Amino acid sequence: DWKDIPVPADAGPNMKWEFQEISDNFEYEAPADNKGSEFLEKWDDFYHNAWAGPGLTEWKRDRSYVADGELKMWATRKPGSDKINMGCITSKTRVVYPVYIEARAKVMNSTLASDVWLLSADDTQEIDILEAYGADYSESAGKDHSYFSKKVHISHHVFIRDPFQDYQPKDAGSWFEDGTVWNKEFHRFGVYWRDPWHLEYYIDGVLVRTVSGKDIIDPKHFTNTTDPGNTEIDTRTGLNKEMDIIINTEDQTWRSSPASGLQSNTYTPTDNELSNIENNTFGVDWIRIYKPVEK
Amino acid sequence: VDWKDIPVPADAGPNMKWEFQEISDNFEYEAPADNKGSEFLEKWDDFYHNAWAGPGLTEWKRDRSYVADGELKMWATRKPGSDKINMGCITSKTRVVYPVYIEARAKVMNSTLASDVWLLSADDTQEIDILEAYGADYSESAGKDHSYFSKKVHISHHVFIRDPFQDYQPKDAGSWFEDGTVWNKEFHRFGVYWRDPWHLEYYIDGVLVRTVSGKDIIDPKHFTNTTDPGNTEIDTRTGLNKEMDIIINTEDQTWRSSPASGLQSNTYTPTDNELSNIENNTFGVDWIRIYKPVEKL
Ligand SMILES: [Mg+2]
Ligand code: NA
Ligand code: NA
Ligand code: NA
Ligand code: NA
Repeated sequence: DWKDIPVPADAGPNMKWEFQEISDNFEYEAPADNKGSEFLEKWDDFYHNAWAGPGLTEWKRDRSYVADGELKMWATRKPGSDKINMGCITSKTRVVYPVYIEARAKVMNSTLASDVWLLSADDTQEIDILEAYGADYSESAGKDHSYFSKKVHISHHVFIRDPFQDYQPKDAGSWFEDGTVWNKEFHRFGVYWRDPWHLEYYIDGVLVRTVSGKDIIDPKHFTNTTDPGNTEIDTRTGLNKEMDIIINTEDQTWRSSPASGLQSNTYTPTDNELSNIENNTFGVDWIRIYKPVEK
Repeated sequence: VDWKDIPVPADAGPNMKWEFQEISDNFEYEAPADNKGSEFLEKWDDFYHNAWAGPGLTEWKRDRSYVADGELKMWATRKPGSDKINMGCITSKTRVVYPVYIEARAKVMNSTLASDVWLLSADDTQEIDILEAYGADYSESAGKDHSYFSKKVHISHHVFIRDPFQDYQPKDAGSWFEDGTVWNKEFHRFGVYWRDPWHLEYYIDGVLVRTVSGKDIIDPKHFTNTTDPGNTEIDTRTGLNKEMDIIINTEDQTWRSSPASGLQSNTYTPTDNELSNIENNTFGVDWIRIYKPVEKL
């Protein structure tokens, strides 16, 4: 049972993990165009503002649904356009450290991103639990896509919005690779957001990455309460803000319009690829959230 | 025993060790009150962290601090033609931030004035009080025995909203440490491990006397929210995250020289007779040492 599975992070001395009721194993029916009350008590079937998404993405309420024990989400071409309509849902309740959040999900066999992530209300702080481009092959680029099919991006962002700036860790360990082709099975992707300066990523119950300390979380001081981006002044906040849980798929600009201009580095679904619906359906069996509490 | 050889009582953690910071000072130079000189001035400004001249009857003065005989020293005198009291205040020229252990060896004044070693953010919203103590045996202004306070060390922290003004600190009984010691008789060590924005440990003479940990005690009212301060339904609290100036001073505080009650029996501030004893109104700090935890190589 999903609640029998141990949480792999360490709750602390004389602490245990307490299941949060905002968790969801999607064992109800929620038709795409009429979600119903069970879905809507925990989830909104859009992004947390009216932005319809990055690159060719045009998020739609009716591109998410739940059936057969899973949250499901699929992609179709927007008629008369290059855009792709796609699913996006957001939690109605926010989460904050310390918290362990884990999704059992099956990365799409698609060049589109399959995402489970966290985002603060003011869009300045982000934790990416799963961001993965799972296709075996890409017709757009005309190449084997196993460079990406075997990788899971595990990361976090801090932003300045006024003029837009974006930081994330870029070291090699931010892309986890086993030999596992992620699209073949459901896997568990989790994060222990322990405090503003410490993140631990777990895949299938195993610690795969620790992101700890100021130098890697916010070296450019984008989280300064006073004068963001100024490293002479330290009023850094770290990842402190409560966050919405977001599950979506995305066409991202660096993929559909790559900086190089080359078709060979352009990874986005052709119409032929979109005609296979299962390949472009992201499935989440469950998402569970625990908080550490005193024994 | 050497100030740098004394073990730091806070635990650096697994695979960590304590690294002495050069902004520490054992005050083994001369710095005349009215002309401090270059050794003092590389580490310290001989005033508060802005131009504000202090609370209550306080009127801070550059020339009421000095260093001599191995000590930072600071004294109080009545302002000519006034009830106000001229007194010392210095602040560090470099700021500190968690994780950090900061400890002063200091002798609390035998005076109703506050003897203070504390930390304060540049924007005045966040404050950590390592030592705040009112050390007099007796108060001639109140006409009573002052041992209620002479045996207490206030160890605390504040978070503020500037507009409109709101002040939160922990008010439980443990925020005033008392073991029978009369703090004004000897130099003692007063330290804080500011470990992270939600965790403080207070050490006196190398012993853990108090731990202030968690959101419910550090900022239960959400004064450190980044958006909508004071709104407890929204959680963007930062805790004690902001880098801070080190401040060492004495103070006449308003709650003492003009108490809420309006009563002379609750009024604790020096008379002219008491100020005439210079030693009683001289705060001495032998040293202040600052360590940061670093990974062992
Ligand atoms: Mg004694
Ligand atoms: Na397991
Ligand atoms: Na399920
Ligand atoms: Na002295
Ligand atoms: Na000294």
